[PDB]
Amino acid sequence: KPINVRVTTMDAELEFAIQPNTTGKQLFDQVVKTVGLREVWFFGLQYVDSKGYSTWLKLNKKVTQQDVKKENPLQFKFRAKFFPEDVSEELIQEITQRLFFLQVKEAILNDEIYCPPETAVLLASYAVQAKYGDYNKEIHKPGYLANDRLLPQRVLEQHKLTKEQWEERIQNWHEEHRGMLREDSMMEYLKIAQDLEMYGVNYFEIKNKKGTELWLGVDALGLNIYEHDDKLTPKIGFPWSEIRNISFNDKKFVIKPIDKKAPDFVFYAPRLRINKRILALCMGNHELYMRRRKPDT
Repeated sequence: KPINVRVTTMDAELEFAIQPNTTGKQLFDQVVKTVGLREVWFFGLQYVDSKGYSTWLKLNKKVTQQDVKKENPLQFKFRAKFFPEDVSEELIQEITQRLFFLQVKEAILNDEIYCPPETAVLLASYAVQAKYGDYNKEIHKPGYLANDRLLPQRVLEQHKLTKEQWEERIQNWHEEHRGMLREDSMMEYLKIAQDLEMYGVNYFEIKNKKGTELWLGVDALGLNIYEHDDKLTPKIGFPWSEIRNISFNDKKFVIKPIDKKAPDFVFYAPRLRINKRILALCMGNHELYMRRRKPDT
């Protein structure tokens, strides 16, 4: 018999059934269509497996041989897996823009992406403009932002100001966005976010030969090694151009610099589930990177 399935996006829930022989690629294409998004390369379908780990559905396989968590409606989350190099050039459909806007903003708030106080209020202003529209003394009564998650905790737990002092600071900016179309605001937000050091990078905790704890970062432009204490500034950088190739064997992964004379860089991932996760993301970003430069060739 059929299989129930629930798939959510940053703002749209989709429930429907599907035959036991359907593939992820089919499921993905299903959602893609029901929502109307064309720029698909950035997205993927995420699901918790039986043992609780968050996993990306392999499109090249039966959504039933993936060991997703067994529940009445199988649960999936449609999210952006990769990030453009520039949301201006790359994000065209107002739907893709809104989807990316919600994901990133959610990441800012959950302190998943570090963000300074000033920049965070500015980001918040664009968020209210996109939500509430233009400021209106008559409609937007003093405290209209009473129940809105605007700044990431760190910011608030940096007790310089009080709750109401932040709201004002935000309202101050809100007023300076008159006539800003709801779509423009979200794009403004992203133009700012996309420039945060932590923006769009995936971190994996790893170690070198000397058992020193480090941070591996993977993003649009390549890989970065971070000191375990600071995930904002890299300790070593490895742009795509800078690399010869990257070999994965077990929990170990090696970056071979193209500098010929240069030495190999060996790192170890804590678990296998992790090393595989990296390779996937490395390939993915590298692929989109190349597809931006050397067209459908």
